Amino acid sequence: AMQSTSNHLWLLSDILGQGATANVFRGRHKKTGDLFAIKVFNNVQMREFEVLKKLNHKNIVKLFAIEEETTTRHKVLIMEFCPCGSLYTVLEEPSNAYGLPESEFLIVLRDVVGGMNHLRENGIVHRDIKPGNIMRVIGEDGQSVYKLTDFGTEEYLHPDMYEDLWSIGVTFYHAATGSLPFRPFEGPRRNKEVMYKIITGKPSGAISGVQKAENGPIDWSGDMPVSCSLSRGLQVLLTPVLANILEADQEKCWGFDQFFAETSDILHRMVIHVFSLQQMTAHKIYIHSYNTATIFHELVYKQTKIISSNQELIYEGRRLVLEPGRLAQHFPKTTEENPIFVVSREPLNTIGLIYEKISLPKVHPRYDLDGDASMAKAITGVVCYACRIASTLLLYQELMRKGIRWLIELIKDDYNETVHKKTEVVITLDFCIRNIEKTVELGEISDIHTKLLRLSSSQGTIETSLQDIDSRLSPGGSLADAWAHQEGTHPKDRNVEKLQVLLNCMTEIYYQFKKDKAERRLAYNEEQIHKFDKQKLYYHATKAMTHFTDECVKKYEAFLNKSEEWIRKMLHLRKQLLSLTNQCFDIEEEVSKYQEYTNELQET
Ligand SMILES: Nc1nc2oc3ccc(C4CCC(F)(F)CC4)cc3c(=O)c2cc1C(=O)O
Repeated sequence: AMQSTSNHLWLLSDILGQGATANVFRGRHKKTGDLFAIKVFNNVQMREFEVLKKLNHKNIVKLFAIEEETTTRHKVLIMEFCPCGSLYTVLEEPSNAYGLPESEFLIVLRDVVGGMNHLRENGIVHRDIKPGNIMRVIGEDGQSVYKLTDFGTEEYLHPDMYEDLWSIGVTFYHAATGSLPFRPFEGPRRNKEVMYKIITGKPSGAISGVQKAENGPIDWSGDMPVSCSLSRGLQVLLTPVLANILEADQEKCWGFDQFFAETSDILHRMVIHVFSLQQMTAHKIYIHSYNTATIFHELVYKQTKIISSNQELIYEGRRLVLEPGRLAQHFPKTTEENPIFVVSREPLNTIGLIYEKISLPKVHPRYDLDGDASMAKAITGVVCYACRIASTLLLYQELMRKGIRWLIELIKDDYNETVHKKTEVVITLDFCIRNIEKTVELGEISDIHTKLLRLSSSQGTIETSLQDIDSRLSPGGSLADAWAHQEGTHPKDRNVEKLQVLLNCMTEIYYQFKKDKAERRLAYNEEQIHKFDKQKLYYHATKAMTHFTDECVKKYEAFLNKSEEWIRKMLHLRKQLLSLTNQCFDIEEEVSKYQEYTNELQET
């Protein structure tokens, strides 16, 4: 049994969304077979609907046609089908439990801004903008395309409306943290009066408010949480956009013009991957393609506290000199796995990766379909976070090995250039100390030898202290990079995939418990499968956390502690080689004062 139209038909079982106004079924066309989103209302229109047909934009669900159902003669809207679901469906997946991927987050902000801007050009106010109103379609290139459609909700209401840019800030915060900005203890339900008190608390610059105890305080914060998977350079640019659109004061609200301007400023910036080799931290510099390298070094300082003049950059196994006027679009293309390593002559503290240390929540024995579903969602998102951090720690070590194996070659290049200047001074020394012996009033020559022999003696001390450094940059010479290959984790250990196997099992059990919650009750047979897999959900999470801490973190902290020592020994050798090379330049000119002095007397 199902309803039909002159051109479309849909099964009642293939129901998509169920709302107060209407329900949307997944239907097909009678003549083509193409899938459409059919909207059948349960219960002026002929004009406001045809004006929504001509609305053609990439970030707007196309309203194809308006037809009348056969049996009930109900107005039916034929809308574009979005097989991936809504943004809320995307945020329900455990991989996005603590925030969307950074690239996926930029697609959301681009489509949402690009969609409402087209709606403002036509003059349509959305009133309610939530992840449920933002559909997801896969584009012809494989990247997601987000669209608006339903043009509210309790959690996304303005404080004055609780009694337009507000719900947009709550959506972006939810998409970036994987959680809501203003959450009471027992959730926005019976603590609804607390939720209103949280919004009327208007801390202006702060964007979050977590009541971690029943009827307790409200933990405010102006920055994003540590679990946020966005880069630190993106949080710096995203925080002021939200804080200025999350306060009830229309006097202090931004409006769409300043909002669209500052958001367009973020999307027009290219990414330059920079890995602080001495701090063992990866960064992303959001810089416009027309900015100079001077502003680039400014952003590197604001993210690493490294002075611009001391920033020495490495790329693809060679040094990199950035001209202060070289535009950012002419920089070499960088990835997360091939960045621009930054090193400095000043000593830098070795920090590593900073992440939120979360433990497994306890599993309850109560057979509750809703409880087991909400429990399986949180515990699977925790393993996704630990699986995310594990791959980030592996990347940090692999980036560390390349940056160290490169930096030793860059130092061996500085050593070989010192040898070139040494051979220039040795050749000049010999051809001037012996050209005097050939010609050889006594004080004018004896003073030279007491000075030439002092040069050849101090020049030789450079040679001995140089071949010592050549012995230090040799294999096993108290500075080899062999320990990096024998300390932390490696892709050969396959630790990220060992955690990803247990993650898929936990996600399948989660998706099954998500189906088991839709069914109001289960049969005795299906009930014990739900209980048996609920116990396997704990054994999988316990096996993952054990392998994560007792292998991934221990090897990482052993590699990090070994890295902090090798950095000191490397900074010490760089100061010696620099002094020894400066001791070759000042004596290169000291032999320039004597090569022309007495060797060229005056006589007619
Ligand atoms: N045009 C629209 N297309 C829509 O396609 C959809 C396609 C698939 C799904 C499922 C959602 C939850 C799940 F079952 F677990 C996995 C897939 C939902 C929708 C949907 O909700 C929708 C709404 C509209 C609208 O305009 O409201």
